[PDB]
Amino acid sequence: VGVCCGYKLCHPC
Repeated sequence: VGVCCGYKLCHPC
């Protein structure tokens, strides 16, 4: 999943 910081949930979402 990697870093999912580009929506709202900046984590691996």
